[PDB]
Amino acid sequence: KLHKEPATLIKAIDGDTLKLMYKGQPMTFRLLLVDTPETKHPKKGVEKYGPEASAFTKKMLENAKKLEVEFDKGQRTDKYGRGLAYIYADGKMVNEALVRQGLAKVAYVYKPNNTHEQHLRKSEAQAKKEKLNIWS
Repeated sequence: KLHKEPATLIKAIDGDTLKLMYKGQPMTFRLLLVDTPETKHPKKGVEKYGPEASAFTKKMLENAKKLEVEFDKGQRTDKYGRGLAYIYADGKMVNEALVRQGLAKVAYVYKPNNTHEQHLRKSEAQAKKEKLNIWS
């Protein structure tokens, strides 16, 4: 069973990557299972809805009473040293909220880090039925 642990916002970097204070140390975190559009593409630059996803994550985190991190069952860090987790803002999962608003796609899934995959796919299917942002 996954467990939530408290964390403190240091800095939101973009739609799906953030800097948090976690167990006394600053760490970069990457949101599990979702891809938001990039604002820092060396390539494209700012992709479409990149700034939008970015403002959403930022506001949601910055306005929360409480932030919590939830590690999945698999690897907790990627090859870049980023924590891989589900982030909660006052009990609401940031990763689902982004997908529900059409501001992110569900990622390519890598077991066994896939516990909330179906939940997220359900939210993505609704944002697509409602044609929000990305799906519009």
